[PDB]
Amino acid sequence: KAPVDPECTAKVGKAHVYCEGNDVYDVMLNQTNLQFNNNKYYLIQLLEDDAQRNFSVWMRWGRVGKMGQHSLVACSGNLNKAKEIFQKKFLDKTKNNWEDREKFEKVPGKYDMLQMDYAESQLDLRVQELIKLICNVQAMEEMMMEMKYNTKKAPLGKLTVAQIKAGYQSLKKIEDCIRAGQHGRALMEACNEFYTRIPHDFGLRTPPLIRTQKELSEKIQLLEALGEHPLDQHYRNLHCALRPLDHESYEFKVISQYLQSTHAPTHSDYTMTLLDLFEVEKDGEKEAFREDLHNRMLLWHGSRMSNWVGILSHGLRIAPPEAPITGYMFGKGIYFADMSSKSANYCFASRLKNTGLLLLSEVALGQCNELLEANPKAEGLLQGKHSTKGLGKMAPSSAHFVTLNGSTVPLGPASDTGILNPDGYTLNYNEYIVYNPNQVRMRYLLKVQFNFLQLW
Amino acid sequence: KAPVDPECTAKVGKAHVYCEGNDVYDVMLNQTNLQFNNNKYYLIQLLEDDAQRNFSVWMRWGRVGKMGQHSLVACSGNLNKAKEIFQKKFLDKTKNNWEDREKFEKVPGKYDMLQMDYAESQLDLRVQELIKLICNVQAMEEMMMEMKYNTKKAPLGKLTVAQIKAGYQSLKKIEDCIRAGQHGRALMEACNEFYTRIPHDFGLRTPPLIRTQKELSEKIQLLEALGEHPLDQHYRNLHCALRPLDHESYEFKVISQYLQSTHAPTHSDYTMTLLDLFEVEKDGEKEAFREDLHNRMLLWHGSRMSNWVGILSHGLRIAPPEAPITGYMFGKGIYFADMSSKSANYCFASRLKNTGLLLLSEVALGQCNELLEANPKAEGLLQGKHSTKGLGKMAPSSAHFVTLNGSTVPLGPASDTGILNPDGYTLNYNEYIVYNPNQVRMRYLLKVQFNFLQLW
DNA sequence: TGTGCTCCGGGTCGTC
DNA sequence: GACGACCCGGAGCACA
DNA sequence: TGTGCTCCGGGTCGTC
DNA sequence: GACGACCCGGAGCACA
Repeated sequence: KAPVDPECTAKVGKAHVYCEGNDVYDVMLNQTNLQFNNNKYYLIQLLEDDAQRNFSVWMRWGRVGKMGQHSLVACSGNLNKAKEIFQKKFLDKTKNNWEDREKFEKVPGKYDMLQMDYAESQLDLRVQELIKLICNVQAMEEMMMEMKYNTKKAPLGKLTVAQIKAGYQSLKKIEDCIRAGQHGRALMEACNEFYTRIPHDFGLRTPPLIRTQKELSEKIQLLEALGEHPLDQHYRNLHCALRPLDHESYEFKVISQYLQSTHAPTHSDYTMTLLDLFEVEKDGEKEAFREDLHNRMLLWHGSRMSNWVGILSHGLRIAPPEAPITGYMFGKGIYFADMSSKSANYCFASRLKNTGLLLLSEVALGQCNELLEANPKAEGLLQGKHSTKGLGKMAPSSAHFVTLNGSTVPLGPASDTGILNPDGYTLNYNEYIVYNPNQVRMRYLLKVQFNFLQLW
Repeated sequence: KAPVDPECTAKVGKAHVYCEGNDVYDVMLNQTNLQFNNNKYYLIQLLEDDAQRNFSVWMRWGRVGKMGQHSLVACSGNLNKAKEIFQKKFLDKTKNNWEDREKFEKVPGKYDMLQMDYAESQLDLRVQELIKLICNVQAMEEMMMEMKYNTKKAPLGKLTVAQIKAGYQSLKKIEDCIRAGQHGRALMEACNEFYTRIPHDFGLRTPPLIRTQKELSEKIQLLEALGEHPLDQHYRNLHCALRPLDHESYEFKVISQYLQSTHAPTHSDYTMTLLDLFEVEKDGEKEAFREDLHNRMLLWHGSRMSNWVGILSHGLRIAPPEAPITGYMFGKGIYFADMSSKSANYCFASRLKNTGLLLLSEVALGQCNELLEANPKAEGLLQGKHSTKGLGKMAPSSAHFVTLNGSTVPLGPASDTGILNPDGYTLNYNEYIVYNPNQVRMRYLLKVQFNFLQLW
């Protein structure tokens, strides 16, 4: 059932992989160490000629994807010898005995072992063109196909379900220290294990450090390429409810007016056209809200089209303790604006793909700690207060405000606030921030079309 | 006729070295570079199975003496391919095409090619115990035997007469730059060629630089170990005549008296016993002598037992132009003493082998340039004179002199000369020197037994 | 007479 | 040692 | 309780 | 990668 390595031109078809009980003498090793530009494989087999009892040990090895060098060792009838040679080479390169291979343990600077495999829409059309954008469906398809027709996928052979399961472990090992964000040399420790357990053909090019979140996807599709309408069960996992809204309903009228009237004058390189409007209701958020706090406002939050999945799936999160505190003017937290164009800027859309989303959201502010200058330790300066508000040269005025289901909507136009920071950078526009997702109820999700002034 | 490499376990006996016309597909390469500790060999063969027309190219290689690694390449019936592989590898490592191998040329950093071989005394008993000492017969025998029973002699196989002929070329290449004396990195250039053309098993120990004259002999015996009583035809090559002399003949009486009376008082750690006395008559020396010069003296010259062959064979030579002028107080030349123990010191004999020789010799001095201090440029200071005499604190006095066949014998005892060098080293004893072998007639050859005062 | 340009092929180096 | 990559100069050539 | 001592066996390195 | 050498520490042991 385990084939004689087709590269052994001397015993192909004319012999078979000797086997004894539940113990098969055939193995594929593999080791990849980005540090040393190592990406090696080592194959061993124990052969019995079909016709006679002639024995021999076959050894192939080289870089993954190349066929490398070989060694054919003739043992004649001394099988006892062949099993020494086989197990000797196996101990040499694995540092694991052949008899306790069931309990294998990869040694750094030695080879891992590898188990080889020898063998209707239930949603409104508006929500469907939404999930299609949130999950990049046209991409995950044209790329899922590109895997199905990639030969270099399995350069050592079809892997086993178990083997790939280990692929997800070491892939998630990377996922976790990147969802932590630490590239502090633990990215090497973990990536080497994924390339090791999951062979890759890089030719001789040094293998990459898998950092971006996109690269993480390609692998998922890869691993899947080795193993309830789709759109409808994507929606389910979000555990969030998104409902179209009528373009004349009271909410659309007011959320439009808010989006337009609060588009800042200094963000004059584009306008916005509210293509569609969606309600937002996430599990456990109503239960968890701190509705006792006053100064509740419906406020904007924008982000790259690329990231709206995670926001709806696990909610609006805060930076991890790894503390990449560079642009977080007021410390790790959940930022909101009372100008639409302020948050639309963080959608980072392009002329070609010119439709980002915006998250209106009820924010229990409480009493605001109002600050001209920025202080990344601001969460500590509350001294009992419940939010922080960076002050801007411009803001909507209370004269023009309105209320929608108990939250204050700060309709434009914006107006000069006379706020100036003598010591340093003065903010253009307010920036509200809370440090606890319990002060956040995701209430509306705009889908916006961007219109650029420049032509190129 | 060329055997299938016994190390090819898969085709031994069951196949033969394919051959076409006068062109045989079998080769032994070899390269040794002391600089890089390289001592490698490379074997290629082209095989045809006896039974079928199946073809294959066999390649063995590694360090000389080890069996190394191998590559067996199966070509099936595509002989046209096999000859490519064979000739490809051959071009790869020789940088010489296989078709013009007859005109082979070793490239530095590439492999040389190797042609493998696939297949009563006529003298007085006193002169015989003399040649026995001059040629180290007991040694050249017990060592000639040690070669006959040295297996590591030919680690790559029996060489051909032609191959060994090249061994003598590269051996003499060393002989000449050591008979020149230059170790100025040309010893490497030449030695590498001898080890290359003549394989050696050093294990992994870095091969030696062959410097001493003894090492040169071992090789001669080696090369001979790969390819008219002996004593009587040794004598012949010297082209010098050595005749016993009676222990009561007038010469023995006077040469004794000279040897004893002129043994210096400060050389008091030994005495001498004239075992035998031999006349000396060398071809062309009488004809060439400058007998017109006055102040002819019979003077001593001693030297290591090891070197008496060369002195009698080519005469008394002078240092080559390479000018190792370190102990040559008065410039390159032929030195003599008028004290026996002065020259007996340069025999460098040991308690165990305690019999050196001494060369009495007629020396046409002419007018002497007499010098307290030494001047290695003294040959230039003659200004017409024909010899130089370093002055000693002690010398035989003319009162006690005698003449023997027209040369002045300066019989002892020696006496203080009151000679003192204010500026530097004062010589203990006279040191006569001439710069032309035509002022030298080798007349007598003493054989002396040394007797040590110390016991250990 | 040279200047581009590609294509081959060796030399060195890097990985196994 | 076995390959494969990589760098790089020279052969041959089109073109002006 | 440790101190010699040899013998084995891995780790590293060097040559092909 | 394949070997072989070489270095070196630890296991086992005799001995006091």
